[PDB]
Amino acid sequence: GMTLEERVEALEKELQKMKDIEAIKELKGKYFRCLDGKMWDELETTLSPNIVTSYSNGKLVFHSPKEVTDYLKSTMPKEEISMHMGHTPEITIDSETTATGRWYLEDKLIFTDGKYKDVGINGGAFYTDKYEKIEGQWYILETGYVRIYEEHFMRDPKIHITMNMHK
Amino acid sequence: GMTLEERVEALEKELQKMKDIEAIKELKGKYFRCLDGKMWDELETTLSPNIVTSYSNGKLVFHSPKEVTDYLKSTMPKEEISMHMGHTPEITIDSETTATGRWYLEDKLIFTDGKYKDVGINGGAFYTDKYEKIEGQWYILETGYVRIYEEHFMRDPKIHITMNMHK
Amino acid sequence: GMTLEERVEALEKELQKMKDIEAIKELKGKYFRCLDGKMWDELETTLSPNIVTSYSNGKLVFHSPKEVTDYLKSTMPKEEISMHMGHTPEITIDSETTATGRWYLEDKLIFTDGKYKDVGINGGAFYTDKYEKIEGQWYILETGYVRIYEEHFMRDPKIHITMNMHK
Ligand SMILES: [Zn+2]
Repeated sequence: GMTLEERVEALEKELQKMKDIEAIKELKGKYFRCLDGKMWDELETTLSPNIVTSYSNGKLVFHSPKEVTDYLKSTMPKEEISMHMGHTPEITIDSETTATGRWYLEDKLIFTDGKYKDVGINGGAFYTDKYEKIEGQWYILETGYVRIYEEHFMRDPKIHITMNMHK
Repeated sequence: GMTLEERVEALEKELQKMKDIEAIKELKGKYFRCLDGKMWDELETTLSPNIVTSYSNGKLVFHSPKEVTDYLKSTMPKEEISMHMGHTPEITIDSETTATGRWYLEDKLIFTDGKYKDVGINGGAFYTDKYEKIEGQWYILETGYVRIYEEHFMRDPKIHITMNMHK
Repeated sequence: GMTLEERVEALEKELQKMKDIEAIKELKGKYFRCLDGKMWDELETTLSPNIVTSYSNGKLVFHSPKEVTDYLKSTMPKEEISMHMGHTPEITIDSETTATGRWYLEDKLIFTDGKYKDVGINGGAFYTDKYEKIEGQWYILETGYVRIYEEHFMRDPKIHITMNMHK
């Protein structure tokens, strides 16, 4: 049998894992919230300085938080309402400072003014993320996904958007 | 270095926080379930006796669980199917008896009979809640949100609602 | 006071409950992922050997993982895009090896080819599950639900599904 000190040490480490998992869920919650509400400075804080991830089906690859936030902002203008809704996460602590997470995303885009007015886009994806921990704080390091489906369509003009945090 | 007793005491407190967080998520799960299934008496149990929150753009303010439940019920009759779907929470334990939580809501309303038959309403919101703990039980104390968007529209009559817990 | 050894033993048990809850959430995450992505062999691993659950309004009852997976597969062919999206769980550890969970499901079916092309089905449900633990691993034992609503409808042909993991 193990000593008390040994059992406490075990509890310390096991609890740290549970704490790290909550922190990662909280991280990803912030990420979506800041993205869909276009608080770009805040969003930048969720990203590792060592970040490397890609977009436009691998056509574009970015190497810092600045670079990524700048880019997302370009694809998410005022005219575009975004909802990126995360579900049923599967988080795994790979080491004391690294982790992997799967997420299930429903997404929804609605254009209100500008050149793509009334265009609607809906879909789903299985994201897989990598995270890393730096000075006691978790950060997103890599994000990749598999598309479940994507549908593009013209919305009915007779639909009235009665409230909008962006207009 | 800390003593064993001190390290245990730390674990006791740190684990209590993790327990409180789960309890709050469970609370909010019950809240949505009871709201969307119109079990009003059950819903009343999720609310602090000391509750204070507001509605109709701050025009209406309620001061007890009775008062609030009564009100929600008035805005959620049999004729109205509601789905209030919670995502990616960010919970913070502010003290041993208080907490703050952010939630990401997609919402969906469908009217089946009555004066607004075939009306559909969809939206999203970033809720921010305050919770408090009373005799070992968590309760909702304040709820507020920012609307992402709200769309009102007429549904196609050729859609058949084949099942409905309320009719 | 309780002794140190007693306080440690308490922490061991209380933390195990929190660990079990995370495992159950992860389990259900896998279940949805494998179902919607039609990885049937993987899905079979989420199910207790002692599983017993029913379908077609109680008309059909299955007694093993093989039997169930076989069945779901029959109702979920390539032609049918499925999204079963889980929300706001309420998990309760009933014993060291059994548990109960409530889940809030939004669901969405879209048929792309075959005899039901362009048919769309949307709905919601309050699932209630039973889980059991076998050789350190959690498994789904029973699944049942209450339908919130179900809507069937013909989709507009002018909608382009631009991406699809199944085609
Ligand atoms: Zn959702």
